[PDB]
Amino acid sequence: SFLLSKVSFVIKKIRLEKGMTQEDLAYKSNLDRTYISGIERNSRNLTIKSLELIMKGLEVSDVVFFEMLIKEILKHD
Amino acid sequence: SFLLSKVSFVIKKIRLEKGMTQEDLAYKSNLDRTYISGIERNSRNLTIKSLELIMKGLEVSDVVFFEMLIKEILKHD
Repeated sequence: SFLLSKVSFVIKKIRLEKGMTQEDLAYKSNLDRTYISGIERNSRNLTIKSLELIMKGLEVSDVVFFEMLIKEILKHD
Repeated sequence: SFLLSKVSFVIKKIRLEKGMTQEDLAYKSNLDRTYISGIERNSRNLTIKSLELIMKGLEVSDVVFFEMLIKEILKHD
């Protein structure tokens, strides 16, 4: 769905804005690198707990993450 | 965390706003009643796909759901 694609898009977009590799985000989020690469391809099985770990590894607040997601849905769906 | 608890809270609040039982939401969302009850107690392991199923069963937009979650975090965290 658009939602599942854009959860993945927003993760990747923030990661790269911050100059972080997948390897860096894995370390900071406490999730292994293959998990990160998978959820950036398809977010279907990403859990709320893992998403919170990823937001902490990205050093973005949940509010800001969710607001970027909403903007992506409004402007592109 | 506050986020995991408020995901649970917002699901449940919208459910009651729509006048639905857990069994009603289970049938509409394609997730069984023990999964619904469980995620309303603790959203840790709720997935993005299951959250989309639940939003469809609640007949609420993803944008409305995430805006209600942002409002709860801003005002109460």
